[PDB]
Amino acid sequence: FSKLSKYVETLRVKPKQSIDLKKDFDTDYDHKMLTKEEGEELLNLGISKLSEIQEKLYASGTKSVLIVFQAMDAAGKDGTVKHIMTGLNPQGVKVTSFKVPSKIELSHDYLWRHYVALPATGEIGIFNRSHYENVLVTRVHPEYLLSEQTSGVTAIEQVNQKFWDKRFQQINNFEQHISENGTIVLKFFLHVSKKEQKKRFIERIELDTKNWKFSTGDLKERAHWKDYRNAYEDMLANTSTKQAPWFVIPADDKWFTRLLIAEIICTELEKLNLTFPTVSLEQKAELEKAKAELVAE
Ligand SMILES: Nc1ncnc2c1ncn2[C@@H]1O[C@H](COP(=O)(O)O)[C@@H](O)[C@H]1O
Ligand SMILES: [Cl-]
Repeated sequence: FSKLSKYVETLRVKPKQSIDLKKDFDTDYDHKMLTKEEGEELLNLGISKLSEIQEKLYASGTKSVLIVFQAMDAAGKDGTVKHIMTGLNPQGVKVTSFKVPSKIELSHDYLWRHYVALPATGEIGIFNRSHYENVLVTRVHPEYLLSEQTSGVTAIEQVNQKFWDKRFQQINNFEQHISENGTIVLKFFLHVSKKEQKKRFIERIELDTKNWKFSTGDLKERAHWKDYRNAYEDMLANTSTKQAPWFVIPADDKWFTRLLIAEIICTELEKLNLTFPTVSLEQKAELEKAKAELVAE
C-alpha cells in the first residue's frame, strides 16, 4: 500500500485546478504497483476494514456518510457498488439508484428527491447516480429541462453557461450545508475510455447471457461523448471542494478501480477516529452479574 497511497492523492480534484480529461487523467494506470492477484487481496482487506468502520459508525450515531457515483455507461459503476454492498451490513447501509424522475419528483426542485433520500446519523448512503445528473444528462439533452416545471426553462435557447453556474452554486451550497451538519461527502467519477467502453459494449452484445440486458440507447449517449466530457469537466472544475471532494478513478481495469475506491473511502473515514464503544465498570458489573444468574439456574 505504500506506493499506492501516494498515487491515490493524485486522483483527488483540487478546488482550484482545471480539467482536461483526455489529456491529464488516464483511464488506465501503466505504472501499476502490483499484480491483479495482489490487488484482489488488498481489496479484500479494504472491504473488511470498511465493514468495521461501518459498524463503528452505526454504533456511535454521530456522523453520516454519503457516497456518490457518476460514470458513463459500462464503466463498471453498478458492479463496483455491488461489490461494496456485499461486504457491508444491510442495517446501516442504503443504496439509492436514481433514474428518470417521476411526475411527483418533477413537481419539485431537482434536489428534493436527493435531500429526501439522505442518510441518517450512523448510516451510509450510496447514490448510484445523483443530483449531478442534473448537470450531466440534462446538459447534453437540455430538452429534459422542459419537463421540469420548477426549472424555469420554456425553450432550449434560454440555457446558457450562467444557468449551469448557478446550479453549481446550488449544489455546492447543498453539500456545504450537509457537511456542516454531520455528513461526510465523498464523490467518485469512474473514468472509462472510449475505446474500452466500446470493447465492453461489444462483449455484452455477444454474450447470450448478457445481451437480453443490453440497451441500444447507450449507443446514443456514446455518440454525445464530447458533449458529456465537456459537462463532466465543467462540473469537476466547479464542484470539488476540500469538504466535498471529487475523485476521478481510472476505470479501464475493474479490479484496480474497485481497489482504488475502497482504499479512498477507508482513508477518508479513518480521519474520523471511530472506535467501538467501551464497557465501563458499571456495565462490566452488570455483565458479570448476568453471567452469574445464568450459571445458577
Ligand atoms: N435527474 C435526471 N433527469 C433525467 N434523467 C435522469 C436523471 N437521473 C437519472 N436519469 C437517467 O436515468 C437512467 C437510469 O436508468 P438505468 O441506469 O438504465 O437504470 C440513466 O440514463 C440516467 O442518466
Ligand atoms: Cl475522454
